[PDB]
Amino acid sequence: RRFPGSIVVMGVSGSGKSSVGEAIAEACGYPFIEGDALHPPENIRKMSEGIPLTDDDRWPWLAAIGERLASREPVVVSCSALKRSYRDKLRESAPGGLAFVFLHGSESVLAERMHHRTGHFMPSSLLQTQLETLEDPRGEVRTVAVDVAQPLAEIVREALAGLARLAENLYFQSHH
Amino acid sequence: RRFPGSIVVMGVSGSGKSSVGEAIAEACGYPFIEGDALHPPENIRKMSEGIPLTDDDRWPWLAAIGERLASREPVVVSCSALKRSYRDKLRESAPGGLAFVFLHGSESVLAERMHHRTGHFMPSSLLQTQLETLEDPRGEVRTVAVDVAQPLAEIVREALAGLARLAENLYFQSH
Repeated sequence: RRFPGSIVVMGVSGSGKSSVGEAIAEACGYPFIEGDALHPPENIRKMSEGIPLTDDDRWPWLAAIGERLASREPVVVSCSALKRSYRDKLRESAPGGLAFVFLHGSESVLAERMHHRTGHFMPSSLLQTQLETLEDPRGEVRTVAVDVAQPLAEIVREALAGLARLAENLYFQSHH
Repeated sequence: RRFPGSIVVMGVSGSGKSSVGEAIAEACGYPFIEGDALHPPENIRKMSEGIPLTDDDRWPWLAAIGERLASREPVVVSCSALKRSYRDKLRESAPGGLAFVFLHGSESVLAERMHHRTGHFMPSSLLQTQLETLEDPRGEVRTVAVDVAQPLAEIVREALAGLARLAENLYFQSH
């Protein structure tokens, strides 16, 4: 099928949210929005310096993410959405209608993939902090988890299959 | 004495361009533009990952910086402007009317300043690559250099004193 609602592709920095998010969006005929582009100036400066963001820094960004997810027509947005707080809020912007695709891997695989993809290693401090901040979403509602230690085309096919199952469940409750 | 034109506060990441840029803007009654806010989505993702930007990545951003500098009314914009290529292009947006405030310091002073300010150390690799990319602007036209190993209020006063000198020189070539 095809999930009848907005999709957030989450996961730590460097996990591939934008690549996966764009492929998902194209496959579903939905527009893709890169979450990074909605950070206020202050946040970008910190990221530019390689300094971690605080909860306070994120909230106005998450608010802007939430507003995009609230549109009528479905949208696919890349957003790390590391904490449970962040995801629960985002869900309120589209109650019972928001799906999350969780891209995940160990520090080693994540680091290797970035180097294998850009020729550069992400600073170890950045990646570890992301991982310590990450609160595993598995178990939470309408969440599809996909490991990244596989071809990109496989990661996308699997994310879409997971979304198709979520769609199946909706078409079921909607028709008792 | 205000410099009659736009001002770019340059220098590597963490040098304090935004703090100084905002102070200068207030002092001159000019609006301040945070250069970082004009990076296209692709650039922000790389910075978020702690990955350096390439020359190709920067030009779209530099074009947007140039467009803001081109307005008729003077603006103060924070922009690292590390290479001479970048600065020369930005000058073209405001022919003979652009001033640069170069904030600089050694790697250790820069690193400690950031820790002292945010409780965090900038990743060493990021700071080293910035400094490696930095092409010293001293000697280029209408450029005021200021070392950061001193109080912020002193950095600002000195930047403005330097801009006042540039203004004085224009007021001379003009009359």
